[PDB]
Amino acid sequence: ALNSINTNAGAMIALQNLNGTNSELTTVQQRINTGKKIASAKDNGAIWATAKNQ
Amino acid sequence: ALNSINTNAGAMIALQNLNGTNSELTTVQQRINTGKKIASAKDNGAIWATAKNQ
Repeated sequence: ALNSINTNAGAMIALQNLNGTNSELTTVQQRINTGKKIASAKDNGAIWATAKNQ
Repeated sequence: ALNSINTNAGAMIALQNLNGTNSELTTVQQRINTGKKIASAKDNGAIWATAKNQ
């Protein structure tokens, strides 16, 4: 309503973008800790299985 | 990956060439200790057998 005192979409959208950035930071920190792109089976299943077998 | 922290091919290839040189040194030192090219039956079987019989 642009004057509503019960809600505001700006805060929700700002929250969503902040959480997106936090998830990206999680991924990069994982990449740094392990030293490789595909560490677990969640990153990429096909390539992970291939590397294990190889 | 040229920045991988888990592996590097340069070290492996350097190792392989170093081991090749070490094997060559083994052969030359054998040649010096015994005083002859074909000492054992591993050097050359045909010529070694010929020399024994002769």
